[PDB]
Amino acid sequence: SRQLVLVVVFVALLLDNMLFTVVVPIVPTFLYDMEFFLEEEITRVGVLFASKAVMQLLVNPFVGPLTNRIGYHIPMFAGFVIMFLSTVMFAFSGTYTLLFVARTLQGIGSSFSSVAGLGMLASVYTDDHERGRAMGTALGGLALGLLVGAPFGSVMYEFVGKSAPFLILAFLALLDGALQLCKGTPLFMLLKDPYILVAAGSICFANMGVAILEPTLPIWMMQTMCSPKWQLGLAFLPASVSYLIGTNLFGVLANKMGRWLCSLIGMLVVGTSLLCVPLAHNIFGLIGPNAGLGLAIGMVDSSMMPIMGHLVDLRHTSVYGSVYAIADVAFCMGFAIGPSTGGAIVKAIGFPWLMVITGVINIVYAPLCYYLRSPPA
Amino acid sequence: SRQLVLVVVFVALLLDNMLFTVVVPIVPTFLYDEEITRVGVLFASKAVMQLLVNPFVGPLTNRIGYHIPMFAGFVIMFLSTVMFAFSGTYTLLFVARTLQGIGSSFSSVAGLGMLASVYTDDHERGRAMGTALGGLALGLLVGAPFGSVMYEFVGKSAPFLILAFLALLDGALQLCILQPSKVSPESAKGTPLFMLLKDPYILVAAGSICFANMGVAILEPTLPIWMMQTMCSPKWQLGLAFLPASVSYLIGTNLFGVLANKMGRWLCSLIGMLVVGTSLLCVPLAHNIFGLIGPNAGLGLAIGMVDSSMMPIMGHLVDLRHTSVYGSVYAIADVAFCMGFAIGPSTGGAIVKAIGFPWLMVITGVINIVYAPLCYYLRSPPAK
Ligand SMILES: COC(=O)[C@H]1[C@H]2C[C@@H]3c4[nH]c5cc(OC)ccc5c4CCN3C[C@H]2C[C@@H](OC(=O)c2cc(OC)c(OC)c(OC)c2)[C@@H]1OC
Ligand SMILES: NCCc1c[nH]c2ccc(O)cc12
Repeated sequence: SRQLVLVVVFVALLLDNMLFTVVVPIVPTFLYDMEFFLEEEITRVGVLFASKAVMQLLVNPFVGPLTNRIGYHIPMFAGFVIMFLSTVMFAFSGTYTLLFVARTLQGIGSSFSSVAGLGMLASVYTDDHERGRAMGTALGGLALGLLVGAPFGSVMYEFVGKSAPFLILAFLALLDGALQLCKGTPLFMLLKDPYILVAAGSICFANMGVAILEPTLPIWMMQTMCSPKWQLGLAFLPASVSYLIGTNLFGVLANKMGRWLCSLIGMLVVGTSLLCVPLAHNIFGLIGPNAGLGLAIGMVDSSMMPIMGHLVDLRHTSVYGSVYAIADVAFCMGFAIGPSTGGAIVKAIGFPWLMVITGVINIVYAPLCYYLRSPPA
Repeated sequence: SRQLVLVVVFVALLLDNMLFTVVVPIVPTFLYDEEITRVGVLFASKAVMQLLVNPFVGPLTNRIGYHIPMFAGFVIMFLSTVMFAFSGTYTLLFVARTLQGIGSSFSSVAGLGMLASVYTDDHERGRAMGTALGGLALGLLVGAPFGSVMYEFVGKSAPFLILAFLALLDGALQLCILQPSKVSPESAKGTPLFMLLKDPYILVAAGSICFANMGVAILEPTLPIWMMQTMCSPKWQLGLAFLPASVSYLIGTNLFGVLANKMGRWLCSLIGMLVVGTSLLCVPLAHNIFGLIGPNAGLGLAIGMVDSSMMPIMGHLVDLRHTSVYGSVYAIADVAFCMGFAIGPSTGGAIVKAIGFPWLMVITGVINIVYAPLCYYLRSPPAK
């Protein structure tokens, strides 16, 4: 039924973001467990975190003709196979080499599942009005999975073991497939104008703060904070709660006070939050700056997503998910460059210099948002 | 007696800054009985001369104390206001403005130095400067309408005669409290100024003050011309358009002088520079007078934040690194103030005719924004 595809797409996006967030506080702690010095391993940790983003990067365009040739269900189903294999590989992983392959399959399955499920949702709903509601429900499921995943893996590692949240995620995925078992202006012309490129760089630089924080904040915590091993994923809860509050709030506020002002203020608070992050000497210090950073990224997304839609609509022709490809290129850009470059930058210089560099980059990029106010064509 | 030094500087900056803004709506209307440029050179005569006397005023405070410079500032302000009251031509009004400049330089350097010296606790010192800047904000707030209504009703010399009487009362108060009759040299030999320009920290703080006050100082000469060119506003609203900046500057300087210590000086300066840059960014987007109360109030709050944060941070730096002599650093701060006040009004029309007002606002705002993260350098400067 029409509701069935909605529930399977909701579950798929939920589990995908859950895997993304659950991999975060397990890898550094798993690395700590075996060697029983992370400055030498941090660069490969960053590469292992960016592998999914880079593989997704090379795999986005190929799904396009593949969707047309063989429909939408089969790419949706194969996404299941890849993420189920990635989940079982994550739980049984004992070697770094296996984990890199699992991250690569995670990227493949995430790209396949996202594109195929969004296309299937577009195909099923042809009423021209409920499509937006269905997309909103799917994105709400994405945000909810983002909120839930980190407390899942962090709490359920030292309490009921290491293979627990991956096995439970695989079981929930198996419930997903049982439910599912029963245009123009290409993106490489839409990157041809300075306005859309500035907006994409805006979203990429806004998300690069959390992208660079994810590989390095847990290792920073075990090196100075001495926090308990169950608290690492809990230490990112402000970045999700404040993100949800900010994204809901600024959306009504955004149009009254201008989208460009929202984006500029969001980048300013992103830079300030990243600067204020490396001074905390205990976990309660991180709640302020991390909550501010989450609210900032929520403001930036809620201001720049409609401005990207307006920019695509006013000059070019957009589709149901034409804005999807541009933003995801920024997200994969950040999650491939920030994690990869971050290991080298923390090996060469300290983590505080990394945070200062990212904050300064956001601050200097902040004045460029004037370019988007009333653009012409 | 530690509190009685704050009330003196509270009234010294009140009267001297009163004559700065009262003369603004009284000189070009009086002279009327290329011409705009000669009028604008009147205003910047204080700003140019005060910049040069400042390097000779700062080190002078070391060798004679702080009382005599403030007494001389009282005398010079008395002479400047009296000469303003009677002079009725350009060459007679230029010397009066330069005299007001020299008096303002004396009063500002001596007052900020004596507040820094008598207030030793850093959090406690962060409050005297805030209230003194509040008195300054109230002075520039009441200066313009005072001169306007006095010139409309009671005459031209009367707003300057009353200022002379208040200056006489200020001199009596100074002779009662401070006793400026002897030259007292500071026991500690203060550091030379040109070593202090080799400190990155002092240069960054002075640059922050200079860029914020350049942002405020560029706006005042250039805003009313753009107003008449674009919105076609009646003349009576011109001075009222800048009132929220003064009001917000007073409120912000009091409030953030209270909390700059709890919230953090570097974060206060950074947020203030960011908000002043953003406010100048949205200033040339106003399509009527009602759109300017917001950004102007934000600009005033930003400048009050940056001023209350960086005003005691200079004393903090000079105590953490250099010797405990405060004349030179606050002389540099007043130099930054006067440099911003000097580049603005003489070159405002030239820059507007060259590139345009919105591009000037964009340039100043982007300069403030990119200079903002350099204030993170002031988080914890190492000691000697
Ligand atoms: C991880 O997986 C993601 O990459 C998602 C998130 C990335 C990032 C993040 N990661 C964290 C990990 C944490 O634990 C350590 C803690 C906090 C965070 C935060 C806080 C900040 N944050 C944002 C998250 C949001 C998701 O993006 C969308 O919701 C979205 C919205 C849209 O418009 C409504 C779109 O347009 C239709 C769209 O498609 C282009 C996507 C985004 O991509 C799917
Ligand atoms: N130093 C405070 C700058 C300033 C704030 N408000 C003002 C009003 C008028 C003026 O000439 C200057 C100002």
